[PDB]
Amino acid sequence: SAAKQLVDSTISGNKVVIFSKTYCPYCVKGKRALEKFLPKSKITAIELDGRNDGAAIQDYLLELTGGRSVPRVFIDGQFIGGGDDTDALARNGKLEVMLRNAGVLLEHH
Ligand SMILES: N[C@@H](CCC(=O)N[C@@H](CS)C(=O)NCC(=O)O)C(=O)O
Repeated sequence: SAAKQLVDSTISGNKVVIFSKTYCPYCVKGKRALEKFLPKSKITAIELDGRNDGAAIQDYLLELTGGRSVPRVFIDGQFIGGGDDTDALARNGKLEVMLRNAGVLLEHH
């Protein structure tokens, strides 16, 4: 399907992806967590309240990840969870490890 192809191609073609809705505070929280390490222009935020086929994309996200809710965050193709999860991973060091492994974050000393 178009929705499946969109999601698969997006997460395999972009290192940091957040499927989002503009109005959702969990999406905002996930974005702010990622922005501690990366600029906005390196975060691929797909707004499913803007896309006409947003519901179809959420349906595929249920198939791929186990849930439909936004956000759904992917690092180098790996689903890492929603907004609370992404914020927790930012705080606990694991997000940085994933971003460095993905080649989009340098060590800074
Ligand atoms: N605890 C979840 C909450 C996510 C959530 O429930 N988001 C709402 C929007 S505030 C949602 O997806 N609603 C259903 C929908 O938009 O389909 C997280 O951390 O991401």
